[PDB]
Amino acid sequence: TDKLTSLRQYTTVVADTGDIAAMKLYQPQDATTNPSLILNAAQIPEYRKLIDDAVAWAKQQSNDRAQQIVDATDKLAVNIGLEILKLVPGRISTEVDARLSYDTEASIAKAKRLIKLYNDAGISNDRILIKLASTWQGIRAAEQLEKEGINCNLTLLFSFAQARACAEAGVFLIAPFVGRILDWYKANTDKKEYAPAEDPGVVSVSEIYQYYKEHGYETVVMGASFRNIGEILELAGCDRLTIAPALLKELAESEGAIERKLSYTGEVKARPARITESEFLWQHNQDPMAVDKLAEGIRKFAIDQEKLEKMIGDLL
Amino acid sequence: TDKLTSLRQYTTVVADTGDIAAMKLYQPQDATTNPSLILNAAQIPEYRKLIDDAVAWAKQQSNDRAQQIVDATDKLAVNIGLEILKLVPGRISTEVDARLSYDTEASIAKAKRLIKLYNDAGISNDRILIKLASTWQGIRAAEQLEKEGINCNLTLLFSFAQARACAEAGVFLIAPFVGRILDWYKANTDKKEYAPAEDPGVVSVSEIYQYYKEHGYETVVMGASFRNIGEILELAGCDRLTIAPALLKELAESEGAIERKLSYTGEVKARPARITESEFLWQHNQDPMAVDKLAEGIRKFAIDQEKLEKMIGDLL
Repeated sequence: TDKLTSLRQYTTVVADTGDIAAMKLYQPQDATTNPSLILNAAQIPEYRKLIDDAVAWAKQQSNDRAQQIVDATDKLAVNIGLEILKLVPGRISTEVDARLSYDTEASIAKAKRLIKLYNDAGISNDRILIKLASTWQGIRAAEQLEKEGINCNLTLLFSFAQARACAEAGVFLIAPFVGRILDWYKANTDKKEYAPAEDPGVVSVSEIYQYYKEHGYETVVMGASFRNIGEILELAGCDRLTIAPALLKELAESEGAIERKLSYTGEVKARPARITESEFLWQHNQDPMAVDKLAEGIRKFAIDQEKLEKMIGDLL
Repeated sequence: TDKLTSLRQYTTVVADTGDIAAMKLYQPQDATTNPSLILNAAQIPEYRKLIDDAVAWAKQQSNDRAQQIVDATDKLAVNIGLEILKLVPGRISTEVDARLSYDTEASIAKAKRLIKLYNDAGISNDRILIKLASTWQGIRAAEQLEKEGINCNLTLLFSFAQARACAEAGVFLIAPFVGRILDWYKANTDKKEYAPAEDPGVVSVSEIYQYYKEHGYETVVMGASFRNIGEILELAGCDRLTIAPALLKELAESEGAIERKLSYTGEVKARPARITESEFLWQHNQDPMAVDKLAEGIRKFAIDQEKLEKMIGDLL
């Protein structure tokens, strides 16, 4: 059989894209999107209808251009999620404005607003995951949202400190990046080539997976951002893995069953005391890679958010 | 006349070292130290007496090895400051344990402890500046300390967001780095050579100076960390400049008066509303250089702190 089919025995497959064409081809359980993918998806000709519906809907909600651009931008993200939900049995991950990453209150409000839009379309909370950056503020926002029945996807996770704080906050799911960690080491280290087993991103996720299962945490671990299938195969057994269409294609075209790599067969151990903000900040900043990548990821998603608003703006 | 003498007409000269030999040679008004300089100073043979006195004093304060190492390490930093105060009419800057940079409460306690040691030696607060890293937590700590009569030196300042938050907290002085900003651009940009006027560090300090004088802020602006005399001359007119002995030597050996570069001749403008933590975090992290350098500077000072404790440990 093919690799994709083989991987499904050990890991739940998730598609990382806003393009419905991939949902039909690989039939993933869930789908994830982010600001960059939403911007690209808005370029797809067949999605024109979704944009027009968003704009039209926005103009019917208020007569304030400022509010219309925000309403139109949020509605478009939701409209794309709605199309995807028609093709997947699981959940859709929609990300909140990255410009609010360091504002707990604003992030909670934005998250509830997105949930509201999905509910207005008849979609219940169990089919959605609100995506927030894993800053201390985002984690505190997520802890509150989960208590109110809103499940979260904590993304842009790079340091172990972030992984621990997320588990202690009881978030529904974390999406530690693998590929971006590799990118940092390739650009800031002499070693430009890594064997799958020594790939820094793979090592990071493996260690997080162990820590989570070892302590009985229920938070779903979902590896994200891949540079090659080698990273994916090395993480076979991870709860879930969200993969770009290009890599999904490679997996489905390669023959040969694979073996489970990530497993925890021991007994659950007692959980330590909760990490405080000071300890979190100290530990996170001890990681040069994590420091650079978290801030960078937030900057890029913010820029793409702005580019989308610009685009929507020229349509009002 | 020489450059050093000429610079003194426009800028207060400060020596950046823990070596008293330089105080006698250049007769600076103030002196600044940091964890790395304290560690190096501890290697100076004539300073042996200072180390023994610290250890002896520590053992007389308690019989707990853990507390003795901390007491010995803080006392040594204070003893070195005491020797310097005998040679300078101004102030001495002593830095708090960098491991507490993200802990407001712990930083306030450590600062008061150092002040206590200076007071026990008969030195009043007006001869001291407690040095803290410019993280949001350090700034909040400084705001509190200033209200209690303890003047602070906010170091490791890289972003404009940090400069603004410091001014709004009413700190006694800020020490924006110049050389480390240059280092970052040399290592992360194709351009490896900069003319004094285009040196990123110089541009940064100049902009901060303008913003401060333009709004009537009383916080002293002291440029620190230099890579060449060109950076120093380009900042002539800055309130103060703390310079390493090697560069002080170069200035005193070069002939030719210099011209004032930094000046604000307009009228004071109204101050804006205070920046919040969320806005501070957003703006600081928009600066790739600031993100890297702040965390890095804290990591290095923490390591040197540990190396000093190790050294003191083998003497108990």
